[PDB]
Amino acid sequence: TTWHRPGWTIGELEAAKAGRTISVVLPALNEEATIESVIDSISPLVDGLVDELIVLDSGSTDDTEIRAIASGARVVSREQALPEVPVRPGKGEALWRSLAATSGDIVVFIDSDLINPHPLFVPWLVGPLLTGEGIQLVKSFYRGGRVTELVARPLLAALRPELGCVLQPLSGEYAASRELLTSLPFAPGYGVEIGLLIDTFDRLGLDAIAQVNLGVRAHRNRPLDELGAMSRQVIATLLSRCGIPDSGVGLTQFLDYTRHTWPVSLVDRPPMKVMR
Amino acid sequence: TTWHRPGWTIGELEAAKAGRTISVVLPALNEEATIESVIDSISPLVDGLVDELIVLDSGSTDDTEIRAIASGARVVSREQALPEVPVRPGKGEALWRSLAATSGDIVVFIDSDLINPHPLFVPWLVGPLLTGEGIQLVKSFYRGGRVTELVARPLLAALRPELGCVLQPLSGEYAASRELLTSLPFAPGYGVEIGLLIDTFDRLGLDAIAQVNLGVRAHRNRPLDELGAMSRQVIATLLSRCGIPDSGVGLTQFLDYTRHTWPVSLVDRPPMKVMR
Repeated sequence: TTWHRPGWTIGELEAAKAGRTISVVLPALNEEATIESVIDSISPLVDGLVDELIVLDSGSTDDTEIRAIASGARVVSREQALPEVPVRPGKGEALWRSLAATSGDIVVFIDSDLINPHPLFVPWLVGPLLTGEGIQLVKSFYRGGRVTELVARPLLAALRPELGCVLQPLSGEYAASRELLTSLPFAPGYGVEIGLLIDTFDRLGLDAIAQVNLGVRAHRNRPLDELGAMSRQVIATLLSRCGIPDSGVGLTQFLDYTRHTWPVSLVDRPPMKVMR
Repeated sequence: TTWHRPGWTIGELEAAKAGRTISVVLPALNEEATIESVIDSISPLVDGLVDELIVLDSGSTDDTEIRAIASGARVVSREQALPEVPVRPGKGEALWRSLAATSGDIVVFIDSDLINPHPLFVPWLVGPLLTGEGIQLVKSFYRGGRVTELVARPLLAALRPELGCVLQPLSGEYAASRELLTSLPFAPGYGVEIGLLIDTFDRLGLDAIAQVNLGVRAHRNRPLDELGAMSRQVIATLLSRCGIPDSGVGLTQFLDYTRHTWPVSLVDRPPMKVMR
């Protein structure tokens, strides 16, 4: 079920909640330039469609936290989200921890590096969960995605061709039921999105998954070497889901030449349910 | 064994041949703009260090063949290289066929899409084969390689971390013994380079492999979608070498949106030896 153009009104969607709550999480690591625009794009929904909004500050050392606070957002460190458990690096750790710092029946993730995101992102993502049947996960897609098109989609075609129809498997913008998310392990680092998608599919099949058009995403764009490490972790997570042993050996890069090895992790966090 | 700066003279290298011959192959599909510069970069070696030079025209429909002929090169179609066998599409087919159209003890491959290549490429590549011991394969590297850094090297780190030290595993510029090449299967399409590298390693280990610095490669650069299909075949070939089953399902791309599926092949050509 793919929406190329949503149309629900905020008021329709709110009516459709039927006692269900909605939390929104913005994970953030050093996004001082864009965080404020993102928070402002969503905060008008708070106390209405959105019951709760947090910024999960993931170790920022710039002005991310102060600017987020000044935009009226509740800011939660990785440590505060789950203080009994020492913090590991990477995005996946942050999202997993964010489940402990929220209580919505529905959880929405939005990356904090978006440049002026549309204020209907959140309504568009929750639409299928609210008005559909059996949808537990909603992915975004949009209109240059080097990792997505060179790494994730081609590996999916190779190893889970059934997910070939997912236009943006690595998309940082998505929503899901708490019941699903707290039932799934969380891959480390940049592996978290692909892991959630494959795990969701393996457990519930395609009928539990939707994808919605958010139009065009401005963000961006990153250095090649950081993409290398990201790809490595995506590969590691994807191979693991396909029953394939990963060496655990980090990508090395040669910058004569000097060498650098990036970390990779083969350790998922378990379902947040076990932490109950 | 890695050379960051070769220094053999053409005359030293020629002396070192010791009865061994050298063939050079330029595979070409629609490279009318660059082919002439490449042929000219190498033809001064002919009847000296290089005993034989061919262009393997791989179905070009531009002026590639006429311009190559006008540069004094022997041009060989896929059909002429091996006429008893119907032609399949893709680069790997062309290189495999080129073994039947050459007779050098040493074979050098140079892509025909290079912009003004250095005239010492060929001497630099054959150096380790000529003056080394046990080298059977020489890869080039150089000073943006999206597929190499996002797909091939990270998958190698995952599945053959021993080949992590190869800076340009997908490089189209390399040399090898006929004995090796005619003993190896040839992967289809864009899988051919990675297949030869992994097969070489699995059979002879690293000590049979060298890599040499050619400096800087200008070529280039391609549309994202063509890179998608290339990555898919590289993945398919690499998974196969690692004992991993590939779906055989082609990458689909969505250009509302229209869909296109690119071909992928799980069929290698066998060792050219069997064709004897």
